[PDB]
Amino acid sequence: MQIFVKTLTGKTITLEVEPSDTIENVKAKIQDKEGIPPDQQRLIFAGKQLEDGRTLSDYNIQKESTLHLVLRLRG
Amino acid sequence: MQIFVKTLTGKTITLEVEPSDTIENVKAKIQDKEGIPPDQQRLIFAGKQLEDGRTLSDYNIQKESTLHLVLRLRGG
Ligand SMILES: [Cl-]
Ligand SMILES: [Co+2]
Ligand SMILES: [Co+2]
Ligand SMILES: [Mg+2]
Repeated sequence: MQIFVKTLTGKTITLEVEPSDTIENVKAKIQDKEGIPPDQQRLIFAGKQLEDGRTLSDYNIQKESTLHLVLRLRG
Repeated sequence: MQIFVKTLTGKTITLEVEPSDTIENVKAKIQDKEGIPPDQQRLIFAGKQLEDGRTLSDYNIQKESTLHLVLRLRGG
């Protein structure tokens, strides 16, 4: 299954995922393509913030869903 | 010879077919009626997926048999 992530540059990347992957698994896949560490990633879907221990299916994230990556700065 | 084709939402299409029609021939008749490419179609009769290359009679599909059309999610 493929999903898309609108990254910090505004470009779009594609991830190979499975329906039960956690948000932290997704974050790991994002750090591989983009070089943003997971602790600094905030993932947003249908306007909503996604939580680490929940799964894609928990949010009914299906194939070709786009997630939006935002920097989490905790200064 | 007539058969019924049922979709996921329970819509029913009727097809005019022949006993020796191939499964490819049936997919082509569904393409004509519904506009779905044959490559996106899976056809099931009595729980069994029908295979390209085989005929209606290979599966004992007779007048008034019902087939279920399952669509390949387009790409993924
Ligand atoms: Cl015919
Ligand atoms: Co007839
Ligand atoms: Co009768
Ligand atoms: Mg896949």
